[PDB]
Amino acid sequence: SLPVLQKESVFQSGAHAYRIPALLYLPGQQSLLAFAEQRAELIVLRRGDYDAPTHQVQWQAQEVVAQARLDGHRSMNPCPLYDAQTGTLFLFFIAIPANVTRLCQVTSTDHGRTWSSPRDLTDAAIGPAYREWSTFAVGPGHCLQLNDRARSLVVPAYAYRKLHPIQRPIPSAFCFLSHDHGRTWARGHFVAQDTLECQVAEVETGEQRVVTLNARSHLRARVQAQSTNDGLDFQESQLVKKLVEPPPQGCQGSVISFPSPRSPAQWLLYTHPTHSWQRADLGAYLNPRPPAPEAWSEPVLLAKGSCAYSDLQSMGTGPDGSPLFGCLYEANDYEEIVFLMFTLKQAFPAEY
Repeated sequence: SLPVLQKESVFQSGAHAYRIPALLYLPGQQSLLAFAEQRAELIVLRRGDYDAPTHQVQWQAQEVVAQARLDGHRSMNPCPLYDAQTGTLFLFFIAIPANVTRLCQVTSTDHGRTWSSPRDLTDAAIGPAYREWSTFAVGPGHCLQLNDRARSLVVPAYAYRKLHPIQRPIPSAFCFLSHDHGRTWARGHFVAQDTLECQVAEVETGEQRVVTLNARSHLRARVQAQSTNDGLDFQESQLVKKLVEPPPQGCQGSVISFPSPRSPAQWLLYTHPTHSWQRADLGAYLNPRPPAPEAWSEPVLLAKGSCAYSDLQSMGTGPDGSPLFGCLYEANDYEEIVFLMFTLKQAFPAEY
């Protein structure tokens, strides 16, 4: 139980009503948006400002994101993004009543206080391949904006491909990519088969920036792949043995990049349960030479006991002078979603 700045349940339900956390940091407002699914199935939200004087996030009352829904459909997998160029916030999500799943989004121009009517992106982003899948999803958790000239948007996703061998559809992860703030979308190529819920980050490796995709698998280790073309194509996928996956279902995990506390420009921080076969003991891992699989550190326990899905966000600089982080995760047999705020110095003291 390392020392942390804050730890509190932001969603609680004895009936396991809240699941699938998503966290988003707004750099100008210095606030967080915590999203979650509430079981029709809808997306809820709690906003909170980082109160510097007390170095605590003051969470406001829970609100339903009414706009994030299609009539007669269930809304799931909140996947938020802050567009630094326009300041607009994007909340991508899936809507479900043959493929009948829909890719949607609502936007906000007032820091997420009010949202636009839902926009169905299905046709524009998936194309003909749509009928080749049984279903699909995005995220869950925050998506990515690259530091390229266009400030491209990359949305992590996965689809159950009906390869039709009269057998169960198999999931494969991939990315949706837009260079024009969501006006147009391209669907990237799948990574290895049997990859589910993934997250993407951008880092400097060698003398170029690459997109790293870290996916859940049904194996005993995470699956990772990197792309040199913004996620359209990924090099051979590989197992990251240093990052355990509890068989046979695995578990979703979160990864983000952040400025190195020192050769490489960015480091990666990743959270996921650390137990060999159970969804327990949430740990934080560091990669100082991203995204090299062999460079991952041993994890540090953020929370002992039952823990599942999680989502991370960098939050600028913490009180002690090191990088500040926020983490939203499912805990206590899915009875709640907890918010943890800590710094790199607190979590990895050996670094300081």
